Amino acid sequence: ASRILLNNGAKMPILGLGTWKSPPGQVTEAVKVAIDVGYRHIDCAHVYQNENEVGVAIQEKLREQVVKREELFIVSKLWCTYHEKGLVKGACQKTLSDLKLDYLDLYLIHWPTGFKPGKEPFPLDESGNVVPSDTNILDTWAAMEELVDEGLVKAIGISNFNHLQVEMILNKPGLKYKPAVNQIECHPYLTQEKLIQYCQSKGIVVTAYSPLGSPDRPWAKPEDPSLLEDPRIKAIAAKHNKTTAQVLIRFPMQRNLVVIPKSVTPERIAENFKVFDFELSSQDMTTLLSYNRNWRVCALLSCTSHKDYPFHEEF
Ligand SMILES: NC(=O)c1ccc[n+]([C@@H]2O[C@H](COP(=O)([O-])OP(=O)(O)OC[C@H]3O[C@@H](n4cnc5c(N)ncnc54)[C@H](OP(=O)(O)O)[C@@H]3O)[C@@H](O)[C@H]2O)c1
Ligand SMILES: O=C(O)Cc1nn(Cc2nc3cc(C(F)(F)F)ccc3s2)c(=O)c2ccccc12
Repeated sequence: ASRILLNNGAKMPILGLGTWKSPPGQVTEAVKVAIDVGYRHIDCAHVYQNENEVGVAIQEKLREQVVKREELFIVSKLWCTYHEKGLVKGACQKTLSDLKLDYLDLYLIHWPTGFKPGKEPFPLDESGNVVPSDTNILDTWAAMEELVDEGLVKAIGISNFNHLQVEMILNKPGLKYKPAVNQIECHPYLTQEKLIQYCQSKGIVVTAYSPLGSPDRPWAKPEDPSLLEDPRIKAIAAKHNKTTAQVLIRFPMQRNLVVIPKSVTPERIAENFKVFDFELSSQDMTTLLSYNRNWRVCALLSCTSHKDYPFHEEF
């Protein structure tokens, strides 16, 4: 099926469009093309500095009568510098304003780490370290809950949380809403078997980000592994007369994950959606899981001393 049931009763499309590193000069057209070829889920964030332009595209296609708001599933995330209770509603309302929406379908705590409040999204000290804020995960969760109760968002969730951090929330006395989603990096080099098992056993939906290995990530090194260029995956793709990207997108769908590949190239936006017409075999799946190397695209070294850094724990 094309959508997965969340803990709030709403249905979430399992295939969505990613928007990190989509420039404002091209993301409006990306989203318009996306909606035209069938995407209904768009993954956004204030830190991506392009929510206005995403909002332009959504607004235009509503006006064109291509889709209705109820048909769309729009996600954004609360950035690290806004974890203070008194800053959360404002941050959410900035996102809604920019996206020209009156609600979000899902709002995530982007990272478990709070950063020093201010205009700078990555506040560093003079020696390179991120400057933390004195906020904690549960106070931030409480403030996210408030957004549901005010109707600004229909569901809340988390992202880049390890299983101990998820459990902190689950075990919160007087919890109001359980997280609906944990969005994490996931691809054949970082297969996340244990955290996926944990989350699914708790009734939390997992979204896989960077499913193509984020080749456009700004800190890529020539020597890094390259998923789209892996000859082993290319051979699985050839067998199915599909591209490597289609295989990489289909792989998490068959693990009962949501997946959010990013592109601003119209041909690829279309190509990437054409993944509901074939199945990977049991052997394909096994083979792709075997490529795990615990290799993360997303893990800023300047944050490794933060008290809440998520990736010291095994999972
Ligand atoms: N929660 C978080 O912390 C977090 C972190 C990272 C990412 N995410 C979300 O997940 C999304 C996906 O991750 P990502 O942007 O890191 O990377 P990704 O989706 O793994 O890879 C995107 C890269 O692949 C290229 N690409 C797309 N389709 C292709 C195809 N069919 N053939 C060849 N190349 C193709 C894109 O190029 P073009 O765009 O130039 O076509 C871009 O360079 C993000 O955009 C964001 O929405 C969330
Ligand atoms: O955020 C995205 O969606 C993409 C993303 N990822 N990263 C790598 C990061 N690694 C982190 C690690 C922590 C940590 F929790 F681990 F401390 C906290 C925050 C971050 S940002 C970035 O540096 C970044 C910069 C601008 C826009 C998007 C991103």
